[PDB]
Amino acid sequence: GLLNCPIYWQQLREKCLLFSHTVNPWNNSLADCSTKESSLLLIRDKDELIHTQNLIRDKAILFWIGLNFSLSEKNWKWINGSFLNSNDLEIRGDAKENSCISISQTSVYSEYCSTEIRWICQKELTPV
Amino acid sequence: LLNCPIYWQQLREKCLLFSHTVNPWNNSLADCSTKESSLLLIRDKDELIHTQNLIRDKAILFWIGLNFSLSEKNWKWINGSFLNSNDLEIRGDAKENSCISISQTSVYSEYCSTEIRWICQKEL
Ligand SMILES: *[C@@H]1O[C@H](CO)[C@@H](O)[C@H](O)[C@H]1NC(C)=O
Ligand SMILES: *[C@@H]1O[C@H](CO)[C@@H](O)[C@H](O)[C@H]1NC(C)=O
Ligand SMILES: *[C@@H]1O[C@H](CO)[C@@H](O)[C@H](O)[C@H]1NC(C)=O
Ligand SMILES: *[C@@H]1O[C@H](CO)[C@@H](O)[C@H](O)[C@H]1NC(C)=O
Repeated sequence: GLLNCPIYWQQLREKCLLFSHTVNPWNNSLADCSTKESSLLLIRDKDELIHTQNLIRDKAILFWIGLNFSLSEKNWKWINGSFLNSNDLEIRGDAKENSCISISQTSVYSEYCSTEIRWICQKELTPV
Repeated sequence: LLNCPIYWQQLREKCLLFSHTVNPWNNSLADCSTKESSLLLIRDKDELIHTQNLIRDKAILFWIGLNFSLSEKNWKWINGSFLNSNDLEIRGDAKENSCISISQTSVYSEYCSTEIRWICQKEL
């Protein structure tokens, strides 16, 4: 209505973001975003990573993003079907079966996909 | 001027997109999420019937937003709720690695790896 993003979402440049208040494994986080007619967070570059991190106050909290390990292809792939195409995220940890990517205020971590953490959904105001 | 994005079909209070390509169920969910949309949710027999009327080819199956949860041993929607109903009259087995699809006439359990078309929705 009034603002570009709906109630409870936060605008950050060309995206509306929803930071969850509950926890889920990665696959349930994806389901949640879909239910809310949104995507798990896709991070275009380092600059976007840093601006998103600058919204987070609590330095200890992890959030799933829309990237996980494809075992058959042995690399990180976004839910839009693309391979990770740069090192802008400086992922910390192992690239192995049943791993998924999370972010905190300061870092980006590989975590087992069964781990129960918060998640970030996006709606694009100006898609590519 | 109409209620839905270009290529989406209005049905009652939803906009639906019927894929033309195929995918296993997990990729289908990822596709809908990428399109800022949900895999199809069906509330009851009347919404099933009306959606099925949009499918004009008898062979073709379409994934919806319903699969078999292994931990819970029951059918669960992607919105978190259990099916907890027999309205859809599911044909086939309720077992690990099974997902739900729809045809023009029926509702089928299929292996989640099966590559078929899928239906995404946006609520009006
Ligand atoms: C998928 O998202 C990633 C991260 O934003 C981006 O690098 C990539 O180009 C996108 N792929 C497509 C097909 O849009
Ligand atoms: C990785 O994400 C893709 C969707 O892009 C999906 O095919 C699969 O469920 C995910 N794998 C795991 C182990 O979470
Ligand atoms: C999940 O969607 C299904 C099918 O439309 C419906 O039965 C159920 O009420 C939904 N759950 C919630 C909380 O809306
Ligand atoms: C079933 O869907 C749920 C999301 O609601 C997800 O936890 C899981 O990835 C799916 N399982 C299979 C085998 O596709």
